[PDB]
Amino acid sequence: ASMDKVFSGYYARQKLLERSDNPFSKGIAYVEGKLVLPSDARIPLLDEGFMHSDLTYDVISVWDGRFFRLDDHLQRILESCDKMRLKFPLALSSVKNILAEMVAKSGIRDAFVEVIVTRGLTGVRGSKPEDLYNNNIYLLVLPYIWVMAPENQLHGGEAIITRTVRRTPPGAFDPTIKNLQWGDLTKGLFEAMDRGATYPFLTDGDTNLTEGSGFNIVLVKNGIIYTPDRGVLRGITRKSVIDVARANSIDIRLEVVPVEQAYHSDEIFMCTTAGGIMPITLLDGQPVNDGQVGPITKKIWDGYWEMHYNPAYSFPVDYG
Amino acid sequence: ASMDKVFSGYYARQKLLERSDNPFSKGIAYVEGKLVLPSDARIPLLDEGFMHSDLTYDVISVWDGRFFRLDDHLQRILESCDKMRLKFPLALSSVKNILAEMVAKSGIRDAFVEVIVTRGLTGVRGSKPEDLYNNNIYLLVLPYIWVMAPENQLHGGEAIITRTVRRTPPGAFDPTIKNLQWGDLTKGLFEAMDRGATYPFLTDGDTNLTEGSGFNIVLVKNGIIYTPDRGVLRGITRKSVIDVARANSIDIRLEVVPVEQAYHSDEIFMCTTAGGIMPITLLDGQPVNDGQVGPITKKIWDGYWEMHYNPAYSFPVDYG
Ligand SMILES: Cc1ncc(COP(=O)(O)O)c(CNc2cccc(C(=O)O)c2)c1O
Ligand SMILES: Cc1ncc(COP(=O)(O)O)c(CNc2cccc(C(=O)O)c2)c1O
Ligand code: NA
Repeated sequence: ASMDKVFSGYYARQKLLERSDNPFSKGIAYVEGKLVLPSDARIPLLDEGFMHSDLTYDVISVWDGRFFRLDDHLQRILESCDKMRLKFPLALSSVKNILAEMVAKSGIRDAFVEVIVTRGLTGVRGSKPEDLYNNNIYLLVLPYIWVMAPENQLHGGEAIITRTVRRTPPGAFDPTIKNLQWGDLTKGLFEAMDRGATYPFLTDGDTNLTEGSGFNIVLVKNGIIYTPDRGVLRGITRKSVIDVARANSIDIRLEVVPVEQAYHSDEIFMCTTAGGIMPITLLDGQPVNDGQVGPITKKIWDGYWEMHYNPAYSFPVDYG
Repeated sequence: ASMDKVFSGYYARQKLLERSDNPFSKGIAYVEGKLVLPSDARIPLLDEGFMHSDLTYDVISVWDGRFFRLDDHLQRILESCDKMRLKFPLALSSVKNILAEMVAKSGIRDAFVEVIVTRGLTGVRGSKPEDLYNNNIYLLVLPYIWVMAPENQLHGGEAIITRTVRRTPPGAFDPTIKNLQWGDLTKGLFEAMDRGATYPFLTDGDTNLTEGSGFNIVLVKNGIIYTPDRGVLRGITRKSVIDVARANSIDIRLEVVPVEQAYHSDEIFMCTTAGGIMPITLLDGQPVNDGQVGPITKKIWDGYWEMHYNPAYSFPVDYG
């Protein structure tokens, strides 16, 4: 729509949500068949999701009461489960119905929605017959989380190329399997803090860019968009960027992206479900190009948010 | 020490434990200052130890009523906490007393003891360092767990050098920080199963051996012991192996160990807190040397178990 419009709508819905007396206005979780407040939600200590981070997950947004690309996210987590040798425990029809019920019960119009699938009590129940405790699922709905707050998207944020950490390589863990084994990404966040920046861009250690702590990385040079094609999550936001680029006849290249290229970029942005299209205007303490949010970034930002109202990519939740 | 002495004592103590009606005879945990049955124990869904596996841990054994090298393990977890910017949340003297008291209450004489320290309820992303020191602790005591059961230790087990996975590199996560981000190790276990073996030995992808799924790797060739010096946990069992080798004037080399050397070894064993000294007599489906448990492995095994009764390395729990 326009930075102003998208954000003003959000802030108006937030004012209403903050005045709600519904206890679920702060969020709602599904654990062991029960709906509970997130602060009250408790998972088994012996769950392998905790004991060995033996899990996959996914995160979907609701924006202005409309789920965005829920089907794409659920297909991705099904693929993640297959790669992990996990069985996704709920039929997709029913997980969609339960999530929509949870969102409706909360009254939250702008939501962060997390789905976690773990290997359950497989470790402690080895001797036991195969049953429902071999794969566990947890669902969480919270007010929308911003990796870059709206006010900061206006002028862009500050990134570093990490030098104390590199991305877990695919031979150690396939990064197309969304996962919570964030040891590298967490370290990256601390390195950024130490260096006076916010957003860590991790390399593969072999001179190319990968991704960061909750986002994919996109470079813009001479009217062409570039984003890494290996070593990263195949982001649904990135998928949407590709859709917008193609609709605008902007060439977009999924390929290996050398670290060097970031230092000459015309524009840089990050992309994620938790915040959308997030400009980067400082890199390693120096301006990206002129230090301004660039025109291609703005076109992608606008097209991205317009997609949230397109019925091919979204549907409205029934708040009753 | 003596294979049949050590194991016969264990089986006798087990028979007695299995007769008990003490509620905690199957284990006991300590969660939010409260004691809890392991199957009842719960952690907050929002704990960052779950949400981003943002934690370190350690595992200690009790053998025949005696804690083994508890001080070394607690020193290691303090070091791990320092490296992760976690503040270990209880005095070390309190944790030692609580763990001994848990063991006493359970009546378990041969125990697996786990200590987990997580980031807590506030995640690193978007936070200031000063808001990240309210860190959580979880303690767990279970009947002793065997990475290799006693009957199998008599003849040795079956390993593979993994080809579908390699160890998370130190640049992605420091392997001297004991952690539960087991994506590689878990995959290794599946690879071993697929290939008809049990124990995965992960390389660093750069042609050297690292460690496996809960153990360090030790090779023996021409009377000399070899074990990797980087890319791995500095195991307390490995430290005990070095103590026993020195006491026996057996040369031990901590150095880079090429994958190739495993194929020519006179003997191979794994070492871990959960089972001790565990011979490997088949590698990639072929015998290790003559396929028998070797004489140096046996000398290490004997000395290891002897250390469990040495007051320099152990102390008795007071069961009342
Ligand atoms: C490593 C990584 N890479 C890329 C993305 C972007 O993927 P999507 O475009 O499909 O969302 C992510 C997204 N991961 C994610 C999404 C939303 C919130 C948070 C959080 O840490 O608060 C993390 C991620 O964690
Ligand atoms: C990766 C790794 N490397 C080496 C060791 C051996 O370290 P110690 O000699 O200090 O124990 C470990 C040990 N880790 C460990 C120990 C006991 C049980 C389990 C389990 O998850 O069942 C894991 C480990 O997990
Ligand atoms: Na389940």
